[PDB]
Amino acid sequence: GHPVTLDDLPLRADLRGKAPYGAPQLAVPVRLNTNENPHPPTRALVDDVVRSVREAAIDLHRYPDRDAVALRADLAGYLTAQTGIQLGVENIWAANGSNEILQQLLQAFGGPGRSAIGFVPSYSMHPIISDGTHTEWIEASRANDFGLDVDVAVAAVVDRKPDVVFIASPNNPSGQSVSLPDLCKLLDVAPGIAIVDEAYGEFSSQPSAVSLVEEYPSKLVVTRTMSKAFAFAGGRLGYLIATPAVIDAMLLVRLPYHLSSVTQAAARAALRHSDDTLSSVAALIAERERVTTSLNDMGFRVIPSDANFVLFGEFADAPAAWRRYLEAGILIRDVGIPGYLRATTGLAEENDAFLRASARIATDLVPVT
Amino acid sequence: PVTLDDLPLRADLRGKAPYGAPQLAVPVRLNTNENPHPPTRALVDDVVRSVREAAIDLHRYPDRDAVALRADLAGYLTAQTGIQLGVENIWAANGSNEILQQLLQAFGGPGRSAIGFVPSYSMHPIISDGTHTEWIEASRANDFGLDVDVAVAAVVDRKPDVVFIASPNNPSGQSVSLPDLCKLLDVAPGIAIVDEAYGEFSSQPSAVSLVEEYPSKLVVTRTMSKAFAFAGGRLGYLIATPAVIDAMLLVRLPYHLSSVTQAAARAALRHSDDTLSSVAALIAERERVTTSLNDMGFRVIPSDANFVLFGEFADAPAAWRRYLEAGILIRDVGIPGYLRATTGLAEENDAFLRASARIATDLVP
Ligand SMILES: *Cc1c(COP(=O)(O)O)cnc(C)c1O
Ligand SMILES: *Cc1c(COP(=O)(O)O)cnc(C)c1O
Repeated sequence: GHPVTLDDLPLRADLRGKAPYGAPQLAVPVRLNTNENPHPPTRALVDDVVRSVREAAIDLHRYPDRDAVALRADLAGYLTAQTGIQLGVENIWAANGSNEILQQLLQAFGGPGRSAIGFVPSYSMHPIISDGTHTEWIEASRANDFGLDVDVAVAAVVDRKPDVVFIASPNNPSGQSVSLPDLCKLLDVAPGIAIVDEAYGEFSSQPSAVSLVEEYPSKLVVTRTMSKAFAFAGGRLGYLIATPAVIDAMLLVRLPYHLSSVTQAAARAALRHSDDTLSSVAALIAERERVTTSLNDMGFRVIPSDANFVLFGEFADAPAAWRRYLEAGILIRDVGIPGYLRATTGLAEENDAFLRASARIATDLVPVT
Repeated sequence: PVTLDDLPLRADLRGKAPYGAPQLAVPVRLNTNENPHPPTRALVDDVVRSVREAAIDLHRYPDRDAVALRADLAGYLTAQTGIQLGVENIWAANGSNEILQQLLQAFGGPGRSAIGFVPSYSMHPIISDGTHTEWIEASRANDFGLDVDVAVAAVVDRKPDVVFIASPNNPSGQSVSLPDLCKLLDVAPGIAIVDEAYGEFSSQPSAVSLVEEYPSKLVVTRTMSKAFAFAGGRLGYLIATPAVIDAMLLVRLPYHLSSVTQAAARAALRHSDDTLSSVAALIAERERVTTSLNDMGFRVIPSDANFVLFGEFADAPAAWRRYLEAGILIRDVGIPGYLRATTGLAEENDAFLRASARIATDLVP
């Protein structure tokens, strides 16, 4: 007769009529819509991953190291070297992407009866994971320049007393880092925890927010990923930096053995080539400034970025423009900001192609006053 | 320094301890139900080669929907059970743990409840708790098997949104009969999750054959951690009507399954026949252990898996410590008078048995 549908299943009412996350598939020539490193791993990196996976592969019949100690120590070491801030294993917690880190953090510190705040436009997954963990999502507005409006942000935290304060720095999708003084103002008033999502920290010209953990150990958690600068999006590894008591809190919410032996071994291999991979950052940053200068030169408004992408406009109709970029063979991202789109910084050839299409597409800019 | 108490942790996480036995140094480990046979060079080479291929593009995000893996999973289980399954019917995640978490997210959670029939699997209450699904218990029979009248009555009475059934059961090893299963499915108002982690060991048909009959209710879970000897890769999956997969897409964290995890697991599946050729030998060992334990005075619950619940100790935790002192690590599952011994290599079973001969003197007369 009729196959059973989702309507026929006893799904939660609060999940009814919702669509799954994710843009539909597209294998088109130029993809600059997810903030991936465009430089594939080097042969030497691939060999080290492979050798580390081969080593662990002989004991696949056994459960992996539950607490992933060696990985966490290697993350501590990388980040110590990277920021001059002294960190060890006990300050680090890892999981399958930042997504899972955020989920774990909201289970421990948000969840039912609790709330989280974001300053918008910011990162799409923050409200989605809040929703997923049944944490109330609250919004306050960034400034007209897309940067933080710190008085508005502070007033909202004071008024609403959210359990979790989200701050993305460099922000996605505008690319702007939050100044440390703005950060400290929020930290001062946040009553629960603050999560500073430093997914783009490696690309940024200002100190890591890990420098502040010592100053705010009962509130501050910093998150990083291996998905962007580290060119390890395929391996799904994110981590957090905090006071050791936060690690104990993660042990209460994490699914035991969440990190596989394969994943732990591969990530360790990626970290042993950190210097090799992060050498790119220089070139990507250069390319991002070349793109920015060229778009500016052509009459586009471009938000200055501290990350590996660019938010730019102002289109009279941003989705129409996004469709035109598509017709030219360029996949960039519509992040739901009226009049703006977000273009990931790619290989030179890909950026050249983005710019060539933008030259033609500049005719759909809002006319000037 | 700040402690966990000084953090603004949820009130309902206070007083809780992290899940997991500390990973101790002992010569014979028979406390987690892993397959004791390491992978062959043929399997390892395939995994490595497949991961190398995946490693070339680690800069890119993986297949979101893990399509080829799910289809291979459907191929395996089709050939295994004779029940025609497609990619349509399969969802995979990082272990049954994440499978269970996702199911509870979609079908359990705040305001809703789950029931278990005890003693059974420790992670069912833990993942219910973790998803804020209320946890309800009804007792199994004295023989550790299901008491179907009590189970059915508790489901009718409490109208749980999720009914957990472990089959074969952990820790008793007992499969739930198809008729008992059908009685609970009939009364279940929401969904029933049949956790079929030990299905490869079981002498009875998989519950997947019932999905056709209860498509709006029945979800079956399976794992690669046990018979499949792939615990280290963390890969679990469910089998259900295609609409349940659509539900999983609403709760899953996008890109939850790494490109590396997908390639490794697909490689392991290409060697399923060879890996699973140990099943018969493991069962033979389990039966030998059972007989030997019986001959020494122990009571052993008949098992349909790769372990044995046995007793009756005057002091089961104390007994667990004797085994430990004797070099043998089994599992205390918190059942007074009983302990759980995984079936391992012949040598390991002999050592367990050898220790069991002296520890027999601690048995209730
Ligand atoms: C891309 C991005 C991430 C990365 O998520 P993973 O799960 O680590 O891939 C995290 N946070 C922000 C703000 C991002 O833009
Ligand atoms: C061992 C076991 C599992 C396996 O869990 P994974 O997360 O897949 O390793 C699942 N269910 C039961 C009842 C078990 O005993």
